[PDB]
Amino acid sequence: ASVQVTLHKLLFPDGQLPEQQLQNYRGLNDVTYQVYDVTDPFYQLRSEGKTVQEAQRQLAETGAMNRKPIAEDKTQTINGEDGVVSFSLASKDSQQRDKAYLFVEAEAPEVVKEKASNLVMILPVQDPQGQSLTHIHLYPKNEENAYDLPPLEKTVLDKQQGFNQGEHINYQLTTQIPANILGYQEFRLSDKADTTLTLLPESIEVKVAGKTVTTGYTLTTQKHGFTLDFSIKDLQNFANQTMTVSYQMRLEKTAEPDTAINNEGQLVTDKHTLTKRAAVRTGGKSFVKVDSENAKITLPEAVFIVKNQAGEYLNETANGYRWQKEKALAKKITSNQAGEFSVKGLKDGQYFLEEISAPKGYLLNQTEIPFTVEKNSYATNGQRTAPLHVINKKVKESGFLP
Ligand code: NA
Ligand code: NA
Ligand code: NA
Ligand code: NA
Repeated sequence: ASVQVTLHKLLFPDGQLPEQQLQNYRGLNDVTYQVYDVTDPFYQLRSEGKTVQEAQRQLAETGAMNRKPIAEDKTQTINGEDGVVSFSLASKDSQQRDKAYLFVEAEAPEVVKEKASNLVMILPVQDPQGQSLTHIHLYPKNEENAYDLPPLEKTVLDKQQGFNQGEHINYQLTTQIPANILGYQEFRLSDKADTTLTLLPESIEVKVAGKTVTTGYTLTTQKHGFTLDFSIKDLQNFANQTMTVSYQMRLEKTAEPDTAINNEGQLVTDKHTLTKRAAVRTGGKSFVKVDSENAKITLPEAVFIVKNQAGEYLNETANGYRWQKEKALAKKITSNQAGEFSVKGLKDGQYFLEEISAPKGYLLNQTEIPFTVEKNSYATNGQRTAPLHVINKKVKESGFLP
């Protein structure tokens, strides 16, 4: 003749166990309980004059010492209830005496700060009306460690020189999967960027500890951002580990130099929304074509191409700029009616103008003209930075000889 004893292990947040004083607990798996038969010491104490309660409290303290447990099992999910473990136990002994059992929480997950007290059960267990129960339900209560809300970092890789229009910019969102992640009901990472950044959808990789995360999320992408929705149950595998989301965005040709181009990362849980900003920039340089004798004389129709230190030529593609070796594919910049022209959408560096076509009445000089792109070489908060003078030498004493 047996009793079934079911333990429903509960976990409460730090400082929130009911003794410490709604819907703020969860079942906890992987808690090992041992059961000890304490029938003998129970009846000894009773014969010695101790009350039932007195003996039970003593047994709770000393009953496991020098006694091998008669059963051992772990809590697990049973019928969609987490933290369950059940034991089938004899009601009576050889002498026909109602038995007594001690339940000890032997080992428990890292999240537990304080284990449940030992439970001593003296059979028969009765309802308030004195009817013996065959199925007995206990609710041992664990206290959880204090844990922070998960952090967020948005990071742009190698961003100190800015970026060329067209360049594939590498980003990372980093967070820490908390130890108490099973306590959460929602975990979402998202990126949203200015319209001057276009997301490369196939670039999105989720890694934990350097290994790719295969499943456990949904992904939704737009032109300028995305959303990762994570299964809470599947995050448990990554508890206490760093998760890194890698992706790329292309900087578009609409990207103005010396403007903050913004993105915003977001971590959304049921508890809080955390937001992190990052920014990238591109660079430019303004020029004015002038006469070598009178700088107030500005010259239209001067035509230039742009070279880098390797001698490669700036080419314009559909989606940005590229450094290539064919001079025929070089983008052509032409001085306008006020002699003005600019180069926009370059990362910091040393570049050169090469004149390919001179204004009417001026000498062609093909000598490379050095210029520097750096923060604020184009503008400062909307205000344009003064143009570099490019001097042209007039055809010398023209109209004197045929
Ligand atoms: Na937490
Ligand atoms: Na990347
Ligand atoms: Na997309
Ligand atoms: Na400028």
